[PDB]
Amino acid sequence: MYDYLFKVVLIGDSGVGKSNLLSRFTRNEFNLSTIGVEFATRSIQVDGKTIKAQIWDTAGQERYRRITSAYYRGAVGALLVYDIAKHLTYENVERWLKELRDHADSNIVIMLVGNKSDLRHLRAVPTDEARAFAEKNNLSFIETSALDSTNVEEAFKNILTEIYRIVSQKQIA
Ligand SMILES: Nc1nc2c(ncn2[C@@H]2O[C@H](COP(=O)(O)OP(=O)(O)O)[C@@H](O)[C@H]2O)c(=O)[nH]1
Ligand SMILES: [Mg+2]
Repeated sequence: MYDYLFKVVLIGDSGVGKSNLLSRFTRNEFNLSTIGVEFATRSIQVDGKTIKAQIWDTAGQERYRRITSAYYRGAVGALLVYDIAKHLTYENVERWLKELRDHADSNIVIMLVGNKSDLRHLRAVPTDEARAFAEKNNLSFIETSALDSTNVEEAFKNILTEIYRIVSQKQIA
């Protein structure tokens, strides 16, 4: 029973916490076997509507750039994740963002997610820097800790709400 079914993909370098964002949001689980791209669904309510989120994650193909255009196909949202404690994963955001815009559809809602906010002492990516990038690129932005749950619920509820608010206003085209 749902009003909308939104495919949202997690993308970002290996080891940034994509899988744990997914497990935290959909199962409230964290892990310190995956045979392919996979998904979990969670229904949320936004504005009196049931939004069924179909949240996709990789099997680690991003270790290679073995991420196919098929993965992005039909995604109306992406959580573009980096690790606040690994600047390279943030440098690589531009590349994923491109890969999105490209292989994904023009109206995709993209939320930039700096994960592992618990790793304060290793912070290599200032919040201001990532926020500024997000703002310039019309991305939403949030920092999460899948470990401590910090902002996980919010990150996904926010992107689903964004997608809902956008799509629900648009007549068929
Ligand atoms: N400290 C900390 N570690 C995390 C967090 N999220 C994920 N990790 C760890 O980072 C590693 C990669 O996590 P994973 O979810 O597999 O990242 P993925 O490769 O992007 O899917 C694992 O050892 C996780 O336990 C977090 O919020 N904080
Ligand atoms: Mg993973």
